[PDB]
Amino acid sequence: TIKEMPQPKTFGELKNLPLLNTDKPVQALMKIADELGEIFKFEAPGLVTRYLSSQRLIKEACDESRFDKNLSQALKFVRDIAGDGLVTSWTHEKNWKKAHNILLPSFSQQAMKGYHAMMVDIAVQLVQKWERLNADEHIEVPEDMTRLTLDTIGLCGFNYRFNSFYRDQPHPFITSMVRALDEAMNKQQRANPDDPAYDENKRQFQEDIKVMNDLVDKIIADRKASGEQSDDLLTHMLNGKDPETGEPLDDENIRYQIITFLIAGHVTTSGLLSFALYFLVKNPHVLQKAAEEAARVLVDPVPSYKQVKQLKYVGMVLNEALRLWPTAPAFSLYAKEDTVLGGEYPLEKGDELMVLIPQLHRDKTIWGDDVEEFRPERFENPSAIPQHAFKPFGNGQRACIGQQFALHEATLVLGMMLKHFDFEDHTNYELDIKETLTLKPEGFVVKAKSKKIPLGGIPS
Ligand code: HEM
Ligand SMILES: CC(C)(C(=O)c1cccnc1)c1cccnc1
Ligand code: NI
Ligand code: NI
Ligand code: NI
Ligand code: NI
Repeated sequence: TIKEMPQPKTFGELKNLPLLNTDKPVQALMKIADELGEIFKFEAPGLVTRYLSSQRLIKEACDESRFDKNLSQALKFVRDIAGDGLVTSWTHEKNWKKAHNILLPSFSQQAMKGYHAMMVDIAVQLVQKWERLNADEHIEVPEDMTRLTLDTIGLCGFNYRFNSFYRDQPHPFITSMVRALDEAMNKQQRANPDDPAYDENKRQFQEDIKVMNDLVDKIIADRKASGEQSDDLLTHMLNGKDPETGEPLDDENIRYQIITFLIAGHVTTSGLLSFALYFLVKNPHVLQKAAEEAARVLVDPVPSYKQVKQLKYVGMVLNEALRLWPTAPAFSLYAKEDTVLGGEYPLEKGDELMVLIPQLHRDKTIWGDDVEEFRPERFENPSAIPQHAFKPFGNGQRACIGQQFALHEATLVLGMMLKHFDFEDHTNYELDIKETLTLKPEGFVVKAKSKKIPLGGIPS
């Protein structure tokens, strides 16, 4: 049964473009979904896409034989930063599967066990940072989470210490990255991108890329004059070869993956931890139930790998935070061939789809009407959830390669946070979600009273 697909207001030649003229476009989209329903057509000068919001339509979109990963307009712009790295490369593109084969061992199970000791190294620094604050001082939550997450991927991934906790301004890499990513997001609303009104923007962009590449230069150089070295993500990135082709990555594609993992390896994880701590202070009974598990499981000066894997309610807290606000709010898909979606919406070949993940996670036919409420108990049994109902990490072979990395780090750190501190909503923070292609609550500050529980010595 063919259906006519709804479409919001069109402003003439600009079509639906002026609707996304906001600091918060994803949220503007979610409200559009609330009016228009399962699916709606969205076009602008350039191309057309279709935003899905129901589990009914998305589980069909997640069929890898009917649909493949599409680079949305945003990704096509991010591609100017990350090139043909794992994130911004097409599925059937040369360097994707090549690097997918080379780098997947770096996120294997015994790769994770290797990262743990270093993950704790940074986690301790976060705790001690807070242990050493004065009585009056506030904790800027997303700022410090970014320090932790960036330093973790920098150390675990490349054996490079950003030393973010030795700076009270963000690292030069961060500032250039945020500007470059904000530019990619801002260029979407740009009528004539090559209008000289944005020469000013293109000049700052070339500079931010200079700064970011200057750091990749440091990482590769430090590895040169080393002799340990040894076996991390950069090691595979430099020496590994694709089994199917017997080829290593270019001198060029390597630089793209480093930039890819320096950005992707922290940008969304920082948001998750921030959203988790936000919901916890806004829901104190949840906070204490998780604080108990933290105190119960973590019985040593430093958490072990097994102990992190036993923080089950904490993991649920993280998953529920990812439900309400997936810090990677969307991914795109294209029809491999002609097909029908849900037996109602006929798609041509190459037609583009957008998975609106926060609205998917609010599907009342899956979760009930208490969708906006923060109950970690939804995930107390994983199998209870329909397939393709919970998609904070993408789908299929294009799903997040660092999903376990993020979740292990986030659980470990949140576990130590709850073992060592109580938390006060010092400002009664009104949630203000900042969008930079990713979701993150800005202006969020808390206060921590230490439980005076000692730490220990860092492993290896
Ligand atoms: C809460 C944390 C994270 C979230 C919510 C998240 C989300 C996602 C999503 C939605 C995708 C799909 C992209 C698409 O389909 O267009 C993805 C892919 C990817 N992510 Fe993550 N991610 C997280 C953490 C990480 C970490 C820690 C790393 C690296 C250490 C990472 C690196 C990547 C890479 C390289 C891809 C593309 C891989 C491929 O297509 O072969 N992400 N992620
Ligand atoms: C791919 C995705 C979703 C993303 O939107 C992205 C990628 C690079 C820079 N900024 C955002 C992402 C972001 C962070 C971690 N993994 C994936
Ligand atoms: Ni029918
Ligand atoms: Ni104060
Ligand atoms: Ni340079
Ligand atoms: Ni190896």
